[PDB]
Amino acid sequence: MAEYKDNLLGEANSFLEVLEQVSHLAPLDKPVLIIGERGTGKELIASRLHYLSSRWQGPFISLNCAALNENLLDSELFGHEAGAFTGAQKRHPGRFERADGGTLFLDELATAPMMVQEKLLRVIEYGELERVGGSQPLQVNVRLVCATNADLPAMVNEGTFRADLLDRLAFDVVQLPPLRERESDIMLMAEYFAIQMCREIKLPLFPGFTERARETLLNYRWPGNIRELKNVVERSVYRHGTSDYPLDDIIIDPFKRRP
DNA sequence: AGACGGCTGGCACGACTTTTGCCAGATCAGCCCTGG
Ligand SMILES: Nc1ncnc2c1ncn2[C@@H]1O[C@H](COP(=O)(O)OP(=O)(O)O)[C@@H](O)[C@H]1O
Repeated sequence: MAEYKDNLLGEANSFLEVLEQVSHLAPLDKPVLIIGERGTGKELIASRLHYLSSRWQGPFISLNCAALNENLLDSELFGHEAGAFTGAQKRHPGRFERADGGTLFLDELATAPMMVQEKLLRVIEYGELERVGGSQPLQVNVRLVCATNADLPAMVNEGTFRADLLDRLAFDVVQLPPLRERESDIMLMAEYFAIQMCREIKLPLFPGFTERARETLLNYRWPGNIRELKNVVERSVYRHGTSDYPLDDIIIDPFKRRP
């Protein structure tokens, strides 16, 4: 293991609590699930669970759920023996078999085709899956790790998620807290971000914030979570222009009329 | 002398031949290293 200084700021305790939980599960072997609001740093957390385990070496496949072809996934997952079907001429490695020793990270697990929810089924349990047209079975020691943003309990009843394919993906959820909740955290990430954008309009230095911005932001409920401060804060800098004086007003929304 | 019929050959269009272009891989057996 190591440290891997990853740009993931904000004390707020809620962050400390999830990090403690996330850090504690780093040496595990059981699949975890991250439930959080869209754009709450879920990506960071996925990636936390690997570069912190006892295999910071293994591979690390992205595995989008809606990124799959679907018609031809029966070989995009396990993958195949060269010559299994017309056209085949070289063995191809399934994502799972890619990811042996490493860990898979299904982005947006909620949005997934029904067919893909069943196929996966046995790749998770035990570790038996043979390539399409394959002559023998094998093993896979790829720890599973995925995170969503849409709630899954409702989905299980709704039938969009197999009632049975739920006990088996999640052994633990790391459920991140909402932006508004952290409220300490505001200020800080703001400021880190300002200077962020400051590097890149070629400018010397960011004068700061007026009280007027203190109020604007804090009053604002942030329903876009981490990006709201970024999209909102970085956008303000463009409007701010000259660095001689500190900015006081930042618009909440790009949408609607300007006069 | 002018029109009609015959002849040949160029060109076109399907039905059909033929000619060129691929590029390993996995699997099995003997020998060397090591455990019993
Ligand atoms: N704790 C944090 N502090 C500062 N910025 C963050 C934090 N977590 C995420 N971000 C930034 O905000 C964006 C939110 O998107 P992302 O992290 O992908 O969330 P999700 O994966 O849930 O969609 C990211 O691009 C990331 O750079």
